[PDB]
Amino acid sequence: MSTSSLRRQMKNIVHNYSEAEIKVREATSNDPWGPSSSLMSEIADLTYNVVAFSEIMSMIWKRLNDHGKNWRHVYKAMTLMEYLIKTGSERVSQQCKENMYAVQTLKDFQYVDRDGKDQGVNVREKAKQLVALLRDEDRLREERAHALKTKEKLAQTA
Ligand SMILES: O=P(O)(O)O[C@@H]1[C@H](O)[C@H](O)[C@@H](OP(=O)(O)O)[C@H](OP(=O)(O)O)[C@H]1O
Repeated sequence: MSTSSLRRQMKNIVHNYSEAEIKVREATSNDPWGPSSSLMSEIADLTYNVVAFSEIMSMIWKRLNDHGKNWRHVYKAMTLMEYLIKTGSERVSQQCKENMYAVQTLKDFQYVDRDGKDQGVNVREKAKQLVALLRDEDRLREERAHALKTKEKLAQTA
């Protein structure tokens, strides 16, 4: 709750995380609500700074390496990546393409919670899609155009 938020912030303070690291953490939290579209736009804007780009990619990597009951860290890190890939600096997709082998290993992520529900299949499902996104240059270009087309329409109508 505000209690998960509180602990998250204390962690931020202890580690002296940057603004970009704080944002990525929030977007990829264990909370059962999705990364907010506007927070995600702020992270996209930060991918054009070399320090913030390094921080963002490093924190995504960390989150992607989580396990078990923290599966939402991994799933949301994939969601964030897909968004950055389509809408941030093109450098994000270049780096993700070069590290495809690591997303590929998530095809075998497993987690069954205490009620016996398979939550890990969510990670496998998303990992397959992200790998299909990265392997296709033409689709990558078409998605980046469509994101700009969206931004352009939201700006002639504002
Ligand atoms: O309660 P525990 O067992 O200590 O486990 C933590 C808990 O799930 C938090 O909700 C989570 O932070 P978020 O809410 O930010 O997802 C945190 O992730 P973190 O270690 O990667 O920050 C965990 O370590």
